[PDB]
Amino acid sequence: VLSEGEWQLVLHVWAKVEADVAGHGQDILIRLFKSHPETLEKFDRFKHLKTEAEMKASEDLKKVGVTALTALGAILKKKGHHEAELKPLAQSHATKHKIPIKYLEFISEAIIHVLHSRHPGDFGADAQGAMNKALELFRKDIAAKYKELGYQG
Ligand code: HEM
Repeated sequence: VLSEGEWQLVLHVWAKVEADVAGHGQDILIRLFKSHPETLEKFDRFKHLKTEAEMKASEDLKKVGVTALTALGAILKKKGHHEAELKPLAQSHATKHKIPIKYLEFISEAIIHVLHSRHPGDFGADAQGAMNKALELFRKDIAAKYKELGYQG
């Protein structure tokens, strides 16, 4: 789907993320909740976290962010060959915790924002475009897996 060069840009910036997955995850979740406050309602264990510092101090929130970025990293490393990784992720999102595709767009925006804020020299326009294509592919294929399970996303 993406060119080999586009995948290399995605995986180059992802290696920078892996220097501090927890901190990237916290900043991504905080940015998501600030930009799109409806998304915080999907996390009932976080409703008492009122400030950014409270969110950064919550080991629970940090672990949730690492779980999500670890799954995304493994998917991105498959360079589009990711059916076996998306099926269980679609199930985790489409049953009891219905996560709309729009919310995956919102977190994709937060991912782009945080990667650029932390790694501008490794995440210029071509790298941003490549990451956007990779996340668009992720969301398109998740949406198809949602539908197979009976969830229209
Ligand atoms: C890059 C995007 C995302 C990835 C890769 C991701 C990944 C994951 C993974 C791996 C799990 C663990 C499932 C399990 O262990 O069975 C999970 C659970 C969950 N995700 Fe996501 N997630 C993403 C985005 C979101 C968003 C945007 C929301 C809500 C706005 C969300 C809400 C949840 C909830 C509610 C759960 C289960 C309960 C919990 O962890 O508190 N996820 N996600």
